[PDB]
Amino acid sequence: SYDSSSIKVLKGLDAVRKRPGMYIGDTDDGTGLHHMVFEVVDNAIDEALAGHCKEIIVTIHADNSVSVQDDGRGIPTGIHPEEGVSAAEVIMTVLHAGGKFDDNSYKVSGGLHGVGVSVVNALSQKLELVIQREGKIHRQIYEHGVPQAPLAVTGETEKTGTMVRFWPSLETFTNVTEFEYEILAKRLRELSFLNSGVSIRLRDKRDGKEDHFHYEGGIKAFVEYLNKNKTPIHPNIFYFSTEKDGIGVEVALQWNDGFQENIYCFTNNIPQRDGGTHLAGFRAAMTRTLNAYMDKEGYSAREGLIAVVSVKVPDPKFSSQTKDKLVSSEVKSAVEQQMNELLAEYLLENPTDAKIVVGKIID
Amino acid sequence: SYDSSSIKVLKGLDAVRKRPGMYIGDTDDGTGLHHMVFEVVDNAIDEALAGHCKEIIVTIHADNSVSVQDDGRGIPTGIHPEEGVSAAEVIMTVLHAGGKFDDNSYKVSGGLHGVGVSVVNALSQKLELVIQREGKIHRQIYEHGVPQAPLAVTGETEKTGTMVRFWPSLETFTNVTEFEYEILAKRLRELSFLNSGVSIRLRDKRDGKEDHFHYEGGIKAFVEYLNKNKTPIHPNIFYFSTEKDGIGVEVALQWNDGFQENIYCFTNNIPQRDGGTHLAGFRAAMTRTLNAYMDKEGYSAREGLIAVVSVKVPDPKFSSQTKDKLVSSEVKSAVEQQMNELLAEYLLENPTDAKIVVGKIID
Ligand SMILES: Nc1ncnc2c1ncn2[C@@H]1O[C@H](COP(=O)(O)OP(=O)(O)O)[C@@H](O)[C@H]1O
Ligand SMILES: Nc1ncnc2c1ncn2[C@@H]1O[C@H](COP(=O)(O)OP(=O)(O)O)[C@@H](O)[C@H]1O
Ligand SMILES: [Mg+2]
Ligand SMILES: [Mg+2]
Repeated sequence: SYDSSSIKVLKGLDAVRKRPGMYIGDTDDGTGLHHMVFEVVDNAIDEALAGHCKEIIVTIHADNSVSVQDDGRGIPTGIHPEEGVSAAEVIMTVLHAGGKFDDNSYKVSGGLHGVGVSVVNALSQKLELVIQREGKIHRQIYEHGVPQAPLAVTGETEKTGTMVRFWPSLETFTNVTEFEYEILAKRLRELSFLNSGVSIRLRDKRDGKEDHFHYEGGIKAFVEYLNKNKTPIHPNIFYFSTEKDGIGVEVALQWNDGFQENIYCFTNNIPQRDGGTHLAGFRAAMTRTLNAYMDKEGYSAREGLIAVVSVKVPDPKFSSQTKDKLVSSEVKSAVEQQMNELLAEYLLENPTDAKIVVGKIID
Repeated sequence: SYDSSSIKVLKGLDAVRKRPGMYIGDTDDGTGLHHMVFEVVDNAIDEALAGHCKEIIVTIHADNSVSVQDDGRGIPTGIHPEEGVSAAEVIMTVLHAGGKFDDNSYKVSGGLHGVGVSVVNALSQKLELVIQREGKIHRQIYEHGVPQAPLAVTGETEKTGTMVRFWPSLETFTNVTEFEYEILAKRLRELSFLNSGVSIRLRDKRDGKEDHFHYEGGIKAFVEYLNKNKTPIHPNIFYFSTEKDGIGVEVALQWNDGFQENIYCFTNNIPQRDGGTHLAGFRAAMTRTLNAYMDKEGYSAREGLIAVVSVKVPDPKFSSQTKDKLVSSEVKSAVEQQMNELLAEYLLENPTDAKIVVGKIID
């Protein structure tokens, strides 16, 4: 009775719906449901990273669908030579298909695996796709990942970008099934801080609530925001942004009078809740530099610390599919070297701050 | 320049080799490399869970390959009706293909996703497959996941089982590339404890070292082993195993005189480093039951605790592909109800133990 007929192949998107834990996570507590939005948003953010998108609009509709509109290049619409259908349709229906498997379309991107928006499509009762590029509006509708018709041109336009609207499948998501404004806002705010000069809008058509995230100060402003209900002890937030040997390293940090340590790490705008090689470089540099300073100034650590570490890595390697831990070993040295040089300079250039912080560490 | 030609589809196993982090984890520190062995071993363990395999032999060969031989049913060898090649070959070359997508072949299994041994095959320079079933020996060789020929019958046998030998690809694994006896032993020992009456052998053909794991006492013996260099404070290890409403719950625990808490949780023999709903049920029951006991005996928690919680769940749901956290909400109540009933009984039946442990908690 255990023979060839016992072996079942899950074709295309059927695997996502069978095993949503592997692709979207927890389908009952709300984190999976909101991750559906964040997969779409992070694809727009990647167009921003590539220097093509300047505005992202996220709308929660009154029917519990969510749309994300960007003004990037537009998902490619042409027939895919190998697959024989539009490239858009390939993207929406095929796992491990995308433009981030080399560095020709995006120098750096949060997307890595070629699955994210295809997972969204798989787990949506319906998904509407509208793409503007090459002077044309292209439209397609999917139901449970199945396209109604081939992607079709329906009008002319002088704009470029991609709009995805999706209605989450209640055959997949249970319990927490309505989108929460504040979960979406928290991440969208973080992304405005991490991406200066992208305008991000959030609109709730249920109650008319709206936000426009377009913070001026970048990850320096992020740190200020993170400290705003705490009591910063010194006024000059440490900040730098560099790019060397293909790796971007942007750091800000400020101490408050508390005793907790909050270090927020990101790789291509994707958070690492479990740290990794960027966090290891940051911690090594902090220690070495504060010690060197104390020694050279003639005295005899991360309590109260708020810090943001955002790296830009062409081909990052993580411990898993979740991207929770960065394992790219060359990033350790990239963070560490930049932050030993620049934090040293900061302590020299801001002696009142330096004295206050060192003060605290002693205690 | 960002158009249909920019979109690349990774077919079959090419995706695993492109993005090994999503499938095998860290390819540089050794944890991925050893996970290759553990994917194969856990498939043999699943045959044991189904009541068909009684011996598993793991061999590290002198050429740095590893083989795993079991005496289970044998990977199915028949032509797969839909795919048109042997079911074995489907298993080895197709992601999301397997016999664990329903409960007909395995009532419970660590395997869930239909990928594990196909990932192994993808990331091996060579893989040799020998299957015995239906009175025949069937053989096939793969190179970087590509079969040399169709699976072929080469002899007769009266035995059943599956042997996989693989040589890991050094185009994938870097740095830690030689198998470590003790990493493999630690997990194989754990699995002997979790699976009484399976014989597990480990042999190193490099130095002649061998072990035979066949512990008598199950997860009670596991706890004894975990406490052996500590100082247990009471002699009777608490133990039960039940099955109710399709969920198996097996718990053992003993206190030592230290202050650390070590609770090891498993679902279908797969460890959850980040806990979940089984751990939550265990903790709730422990609290409630110890408090009820203290109250009824007229007094006025998990320090020093060593415990093993092993659940058997027909269709488990995890937070991710890594299976690090169990999110199946019905398991909380299954653990919790069994352990409130039985731990209460244990405290009544073992009053010297009960007095010693309660003693410690007070302090
Ligand atoms: N908003 C967008 N604008 C332009 N291209 C997009 C957008 N969303 C997705 N794409 C394209 O679709 C491809 C596949 O997306 P997805 O399946 O989410 O996986 P990944 O982002 O990991 O490649 C991307 O790599 C990119 O080429
Ligand atoms: N040692 C074995 N004996 C019998 N069947 C096996 C064995 N190893 C694998 N199989 C079969 O191959 C299928 C696919 O295995 P795999 O790709 O590791 O994924 P999964 O275990 O998640 O299904 C299993 O579901 C099972 O049907
Ligand atoms: Mg993506
Ligand atoms: Mg498996």
